[PDB]
Amino acid sequence: KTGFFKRLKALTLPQKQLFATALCQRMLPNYQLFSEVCEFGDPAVLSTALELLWQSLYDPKLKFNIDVHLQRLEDNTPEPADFEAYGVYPAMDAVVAISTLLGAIQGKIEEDIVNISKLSSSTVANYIEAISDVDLVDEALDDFVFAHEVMEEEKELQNSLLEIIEENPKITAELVKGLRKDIIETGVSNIGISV
Amino acid sequence: KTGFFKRLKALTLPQKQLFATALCQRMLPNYQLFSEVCEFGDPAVLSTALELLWQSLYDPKLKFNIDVHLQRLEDNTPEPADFEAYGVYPAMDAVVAISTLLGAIQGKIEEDIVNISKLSSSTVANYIEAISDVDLVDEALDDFVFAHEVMEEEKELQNSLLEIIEENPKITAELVKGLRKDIIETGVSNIGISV
Repeated sequence: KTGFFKRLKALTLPQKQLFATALCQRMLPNYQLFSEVCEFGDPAVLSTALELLWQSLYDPKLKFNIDVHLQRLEDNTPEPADFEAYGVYPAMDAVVAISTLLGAIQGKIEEDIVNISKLSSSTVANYIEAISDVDLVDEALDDFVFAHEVMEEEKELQNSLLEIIEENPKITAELVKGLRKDIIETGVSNIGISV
Repeated sequence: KTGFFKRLKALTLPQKQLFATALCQRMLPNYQLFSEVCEFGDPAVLSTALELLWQSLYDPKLKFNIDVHLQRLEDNTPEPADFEAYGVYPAMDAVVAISTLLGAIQGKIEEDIVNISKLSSSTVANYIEAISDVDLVDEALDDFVFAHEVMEEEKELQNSLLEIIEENPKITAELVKGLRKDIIETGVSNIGISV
């Protein structure tokens, strides 16, 4: 088979944008949980941005002020210096993903859209590695990380998402709706958070 | 409905023993992973003990030297002072569960068998709480812990296991075999470890 990233890069811009939107939606619970527990920020800023990202995929007539959302997103991005709780990290990653995707859409920067894949997977590795405190490196570390079900799920979800998008030469309203509904109805983040 | 622990306590000794054996089997990957990564101990000591616990449920004619296994188990129980890696904790819990169950069988101590439930669930809470570093207590902490899919899975697996045992007035060979096969074929621990 061709490699995951060669396949991701072979997507059209709209296919990439769908993939990355779906991944960003999946991270939301992380921000929600952090915000509630650490009494920081406003999750509605992220959900509003998400709804506009979904609509951008349905509705070619859609226009909105990206910069104002980027600014609100940044205002709601926490500083790790300010929190002892680990949740600051996935929360930051969630808002920063949305910001990166909106910024990439604005600049038609396909690389950044593709890299939302790595952001999602790194959040999961960092979670696993946060606790572990092992001395492993390189392939041995990789195997150790993948022995954890949450990482295997990350891999499986990103692959399954890629497969459904790639079997469709163009994105369709039904495809966008169905992926959004699936992600939102599961309501479990890339690191297993549900609010 | 009646409470989980009232229902667990209402089990017969053999029903309890089955429940606890199944939970101990499920923890094995934790010991295996730690042992391999931290180059400590011998997982075959735990799997040998497990196979004898399974056989004890099939075969009323079965006898063996419990104390010698208890001693081998203790020889293979790591000291947290000796390891920086977090895995020492679930590994310890895995071997200590098996030791507690064998000890309870030897003394017909139903309480200790029932408490294998708490050992299993605490391993999962400690894993979640290890990373989190939150200030929450009491019910708020409980809700925070249950927002993590691994804990919800722990609850669901322990309930489902209890339900299948409790709907059978006595344990049967088919029941014991089927639970063992299910747990071993999944090969995912209470904290999501697969080797």
